[PDB]
Amino acid sequence: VDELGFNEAERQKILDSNSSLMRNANEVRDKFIQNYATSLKDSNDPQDFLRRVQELRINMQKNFISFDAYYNYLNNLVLASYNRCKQEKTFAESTIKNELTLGEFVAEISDNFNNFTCDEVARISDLVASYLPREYLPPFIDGNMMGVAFQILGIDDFGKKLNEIVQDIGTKYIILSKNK
Repeated sequence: VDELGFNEAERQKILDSNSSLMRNANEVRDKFIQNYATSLKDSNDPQDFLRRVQELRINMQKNFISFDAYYNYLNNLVLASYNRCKQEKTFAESTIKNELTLGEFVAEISDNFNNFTCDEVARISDLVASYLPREYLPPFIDGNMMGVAFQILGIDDFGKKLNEIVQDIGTKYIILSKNK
């Protein structure tokens, strides 16, 4: 049937189904940045920058900013995607007699799983990274002080957690793609 291969329509269903955790994420980021992080640009010096980055983190906590939610959004999405492809995968192996044709569908299904999930993790990864707004960074800041700011703002730690999710996508890809 033509409802196999983890279709754009099936993919879109998992986006809308799971879209609540992401509601207004860019407007929230934009507004938080505008109200608390523009002054980073006026930092006097490297440690005054980091002092302002600490205060930014404190303002993030006081405003209940939380990356943990995006963590859950991705897990839910990945799971839901896995659950759809696994079902598709079964119904193809229950419905499709030519082994090579079945490969067609097993490869399409898992390749779209790998790509749909990995792109949503990158989108979320890019959004979380933007809470250290590049456009308000003082001209004297290097990659190393950005590194520390990433760590003080919670971004570095979110990255780790995002890495575990990409790792599970990779294992779910293994499962879903299991040769014929």
